[PDB]
Amino acid sequence: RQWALEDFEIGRPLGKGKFGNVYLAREKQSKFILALKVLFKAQLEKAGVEHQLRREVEIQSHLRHPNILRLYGYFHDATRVYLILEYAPLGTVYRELQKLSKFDEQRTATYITELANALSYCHSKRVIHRDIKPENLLLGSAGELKIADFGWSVHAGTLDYLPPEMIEGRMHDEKVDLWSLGVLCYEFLVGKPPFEANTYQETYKRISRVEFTFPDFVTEGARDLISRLLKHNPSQRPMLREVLEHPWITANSS
Ligand SMILES: CC(=O)NC[C@@H]1CCN(c2c(Cl)cnc3[nH]c(-c4cn(C)nc4C)nc23)C1
Repeated sequence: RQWALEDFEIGRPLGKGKFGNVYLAREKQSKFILALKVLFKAQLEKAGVEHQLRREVEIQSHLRHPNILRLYGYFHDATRVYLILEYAPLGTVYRELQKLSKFDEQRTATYITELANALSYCHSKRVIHRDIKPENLLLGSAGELKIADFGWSVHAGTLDYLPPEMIEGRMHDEKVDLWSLGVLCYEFLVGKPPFEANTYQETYKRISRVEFTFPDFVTEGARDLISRLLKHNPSQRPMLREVLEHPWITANSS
């Protein structure tokens, strides 16, 4: 199905980035509500990201899972490239995080469960996300989690969510998402990433040395899971099944 801009009525902007803006939109005939990502070919070309975008589309349009944001298709005109995406009605976990400041163990463990399932699927098709962060986590009509960017994803910057093996330029596989999963679990419970610093160069040393601390209110069950996920040695990180059956997950998820 080849598309065109004239098929859509454009609504409010949902996000304004440098690559481009994403708007609420409605296809005219079906009256289908969706999200339309508008990128500038010029702004694209001048950065040479024209490659992985094609890889982003190629990968995302093939993935079908309830916890992964769906890509319906795309098209381009004379001057722009448009990405037609599933619309997540409840916004980002990011905004949810800065409203509620922190999450309870129930909401946290539920997000981790949904995330692990989405990743397990992604890993089954040997796709790693690499850029798993709260602003890439969207929420569905039931408040379910939906992973939602793949513009820096491939087959097997901002340091906060990256693993030591990735920042130290080394070799990396599916185990990098397990690290990110731990960073998120911490952030969900605490309100900020475990390795947050005021400089890039300092966040680098925190990650490279695995230097994080727990505030008093983090329970042992959560401290244990996080400590298992945040291992410098990728091989020592738990499999997704082991995360899904962790006592603290089992006790608090839904
Ligand atoms: C920082 C930031 O905005 N990140 C999100 C990107 C922008 C829109 N994106 C969306 C995409 Cl790609 C799809 N659906 C969305 N729904 C929303 C939204 C935001 N609010 C406050 N309420 C709703 C509903 N956003 C999107 C991705």
